[PDB]
Amino acid sequence: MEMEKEFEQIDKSGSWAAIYQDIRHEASDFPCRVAKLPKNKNRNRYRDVSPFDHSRIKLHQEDNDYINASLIKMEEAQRSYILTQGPLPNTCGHFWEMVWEQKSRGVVMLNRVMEKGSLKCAQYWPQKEEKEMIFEDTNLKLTLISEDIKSYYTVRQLELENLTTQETREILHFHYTTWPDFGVPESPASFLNFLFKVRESGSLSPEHGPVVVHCSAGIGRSGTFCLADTCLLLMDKRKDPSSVDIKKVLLEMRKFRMGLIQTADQLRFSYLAVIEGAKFIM
Ligand SMILES: CCc1oc2cc(S(=O)(=O)Nc3ccc(S(N)(=O)=O)cc3)ccc2c1C(=O)c1cc(Br)c(O)c(Br)c1
Ligand SMILES: [Mg+2]
Repeated sequence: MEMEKEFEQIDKSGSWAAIYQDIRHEASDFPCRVAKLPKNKNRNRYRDVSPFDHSRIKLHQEDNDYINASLIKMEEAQRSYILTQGPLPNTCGHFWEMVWEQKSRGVVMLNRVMEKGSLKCAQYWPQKEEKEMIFEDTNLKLTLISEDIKSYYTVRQLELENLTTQETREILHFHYTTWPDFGVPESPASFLNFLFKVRESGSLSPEHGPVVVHCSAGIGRSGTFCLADTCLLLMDKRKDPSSVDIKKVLLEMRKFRMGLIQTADQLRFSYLAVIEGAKFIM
């Protein structure tokens, strides 16, 4: 498998850091002027992780349509994803407004609320059925309908209600809970299983709005998820699957949101997931 051979060549030459730096250097650079406006200071989690202006998701509210989220539109693969930061104490309402307005079916969370002893995002969904959440600023109700805790992930059914119209929708929350505090998973086995569990649910499908993906910053683990998914989809679609170049796909995705894949380790892991995903397929 051509990409496997490249993988093995980089391993042997110990050139993961160099390949990764090359991607960093070639990556797109677009303005994030809205993200930097003084009034949006409290809507951003990380100073160095902002959505580009051209691909940012706009809230359908008048005056301050800003949320730290980007639409990644993969034309050839015919897949779209919304990558966003983990919600802040003051942006949970915005987060669900976006889910509502973008017509998303699924939310993909790749972090734990607390990792390395620090808070990585707000507790933005209800943990108990009888204790629903109301987001007064965006007039939305959120109810935990069911929860299925598995080994490497937890899937939740949530009901999102637009209080203005009393319209309701079912949202699936796919929560990968086993990404290690340091480095990356030893085997891509569980992450691929998880990705295919998300696929199974219809959350990535054309009949729904784009899936909403986040980790703490919405670029590292999040990038890995969308990158693996897109590469595998392209391998199924093309007459020549060996033509799928992960570096090129990653560079295309970076036209839509900065920093996707934060480390050389994450790049290596992304190759691994794509290689093993293809081998399983087979
Ligand atoms: C393609 C998705 C996928 O890729 C995987 C890769 C591994 S692996 O890392 O352990 N590698 C691997 C395992 C087994 C084979 S096999 N059975 O072909 O010899 C090949 C490769 C494990 C599990 C999976 C795995 C799945 O769990 C999975 C889950 C669901 Br739901 C699916 O519908 C599919 Br198809 C696959
Ligand atoms: Mg209970």
